[PDB]
Amino acid sequence: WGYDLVHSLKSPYIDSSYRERAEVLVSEIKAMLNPAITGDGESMITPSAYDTAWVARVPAIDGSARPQFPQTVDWILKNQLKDGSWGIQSHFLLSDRLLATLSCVLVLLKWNVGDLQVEQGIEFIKSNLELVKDETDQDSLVTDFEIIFPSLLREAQSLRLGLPYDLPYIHLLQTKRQERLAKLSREEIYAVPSPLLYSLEGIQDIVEWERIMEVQSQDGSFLSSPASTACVFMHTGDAKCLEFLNSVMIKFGNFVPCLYPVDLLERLLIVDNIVRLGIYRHFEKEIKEALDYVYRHWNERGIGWGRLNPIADLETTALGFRLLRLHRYNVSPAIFDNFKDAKFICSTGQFNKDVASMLNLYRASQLAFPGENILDEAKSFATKYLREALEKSETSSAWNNKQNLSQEIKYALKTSWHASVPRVEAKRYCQVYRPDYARIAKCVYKLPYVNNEKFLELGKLDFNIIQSIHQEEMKNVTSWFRDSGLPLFTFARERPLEFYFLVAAGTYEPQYAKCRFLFTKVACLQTVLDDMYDTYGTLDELKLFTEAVRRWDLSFTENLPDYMKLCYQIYYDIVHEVAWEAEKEQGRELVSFFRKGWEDYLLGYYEEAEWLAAEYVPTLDEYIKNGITSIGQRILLLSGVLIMDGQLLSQEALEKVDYPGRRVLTELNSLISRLADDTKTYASSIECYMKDHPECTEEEALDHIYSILEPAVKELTREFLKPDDVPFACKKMLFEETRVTMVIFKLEVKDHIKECLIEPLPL
Ligand SMILES: [Cl-]
Repeated sequence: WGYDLVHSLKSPYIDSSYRERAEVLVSEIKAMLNPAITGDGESMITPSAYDTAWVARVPAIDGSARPQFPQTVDWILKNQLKDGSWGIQSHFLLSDRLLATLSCVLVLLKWNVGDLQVEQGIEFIKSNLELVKDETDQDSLVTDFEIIFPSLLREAQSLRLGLPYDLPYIHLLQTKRQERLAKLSREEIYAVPSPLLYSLEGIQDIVEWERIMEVQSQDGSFLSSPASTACVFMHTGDAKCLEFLNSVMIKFGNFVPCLYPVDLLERLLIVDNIVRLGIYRHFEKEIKEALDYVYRHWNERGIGWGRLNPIADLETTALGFRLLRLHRYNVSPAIFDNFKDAKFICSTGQFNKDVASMLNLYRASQLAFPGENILDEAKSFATKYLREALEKSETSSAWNNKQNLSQEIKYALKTSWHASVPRVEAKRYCQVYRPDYARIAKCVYKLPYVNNEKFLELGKLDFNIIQSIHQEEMKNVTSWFRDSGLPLFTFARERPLEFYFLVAAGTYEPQYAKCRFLFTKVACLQTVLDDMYDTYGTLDELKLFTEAVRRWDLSFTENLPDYMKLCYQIYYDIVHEVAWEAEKEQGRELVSFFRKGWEDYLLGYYEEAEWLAAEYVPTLDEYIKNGITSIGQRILLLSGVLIMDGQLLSQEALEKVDYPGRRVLTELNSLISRLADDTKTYASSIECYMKDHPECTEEEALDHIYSILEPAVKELTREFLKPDDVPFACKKMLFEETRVTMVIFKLEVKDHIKECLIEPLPL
């Protein structure tokens, strides 16, 4: 590192024009999202050729021999792909094409039209069916393919279409249909809404249409599926079914999607992606509007992808729980009881949906507050589920490989939400986010409001702008450092950038330059004080230094060794500079408060020094007591949090996050830092406990230190997210410093500096 490999950086994105471009992107994104969150253009989703064909089957309600929705037939006739299939051209999935194409072929035949589209579709189905040698070739399956396709193929067979009904793969599908059906409770279908309502068109022989209405959605759909609803309508003539088909046609014009609406899931996927790309600070108003709406529909029974689903959806529910809690809404994890039996279920529907559900459960579980056992249990289950998912052949299908599913899953399992570097996570996500991401349900589909070029464009640009601003700040940091006198203390390693990284990688916003700078000065001072108290420097010297600390008198340093006279002078300057800035920002007297903090820190350290000089091993209690004040995280954290531009902290408000002796944010951070440090390194908490408990072994002692950490981490999360009248930026600054610390204590300190501060994203 050093002055050199820093003043050599040429921050290209520092120019005001880049930030101005970012603001145009922000404004375009707001305009793009408006219909989805405040307008009526919600649920923007691509066509389903398959569902459109089912809707096209509905005969005119006036009894004439034509479709009730002739525009759907027109759509079908006009949207066949070059290869004779129907579907999304950008993404080829066999089961999707197969299903949609046969669906379209059969409806064209019904109305005796599109004779040429029909012979091209048949050719495609027959051609592609013969490329499948075994199962490992079938690729990822759209929802309920094994059930629907054989029965569609039986329909074709009665019409005597030139399809290869005898292929082994076909027989295997019937076998798989028979095995899913065997385990189906038929009586339950009519009483309790289930996932099979999404595909009634595939089990027409089984369903008693006269009893199926008790489980119809309030909007008249069957589990939000147009195909499935169309089918029920053709058997029952039920008016609410028709109203639902009408509302979807009115909305889309001449086609239908495979799910409607998707108002809850879509809103949550937009927020999720904005948050993960690191660009959330530009969209506070939109995120609130999105989540407020989700919250309105949040209920004890969970939520589906749409607000009128008669059953909850784990994917949407787990995603909603996490985002809502993350944004300080009051949500209870008892919500996850809805997905239990007797323990959890899942692993029932189509693969990608199941994996997505467990990924979201895994992530949601990490946001646990104290005493939320159900979340510890959810984590356990999701982990096992996902570990097992990697061992499955489906995970390596051509489709999932194209999207790097296994990578995503592995990354999720090795990634702790608490032990994460926020700037680094955003940078990585900018590298994984796909503007043209395709999802799977009854057919392949996209949500353009969630996955688009603009998100990524802003994601990359905003990241680079922020980073270049930090590069300039690092120039000031290293210039200050070298004229500060601190490099003269050769018994201590120079780490100015490592400390800058610690605050900047979480508290990155441009307005908090001063907070980052002062935090960095204080951490630089501290590393020298640390090495002085525990390594360099005798007890008698330290007793003198500690006395001068009590005596805030520069003139008193005459009694100190030379190296200490200088140390005191630099220390005294830094303390009062921080204090002056804090008084400036806060409008209150704070020099007394800071002096009190520094003396507790350094008196705590002298005590540790005495213990060492005496080969004294404290009890665990007195070690903890001493260690959380002696580690000096508290005075370091105050040196940043009290100088955040525009963030006002009265004494009362400050006491809610900083109060020695209480389990508030600064105390928990101190505690977590001390103990996470001992557990990484291993005069420690381990050895203290083993003195306290002569019979206990080492691994017992360690496990006990973890038994102290895990609850502390949960308390930290609650204190952070808790609604209160403390400026959230302050609370977030304390929390993020803890998270970056937790990353540090789980040669790569430098690798993180490179990724985060040095190298830009390619544009
Ligand atoms: Cl994709």
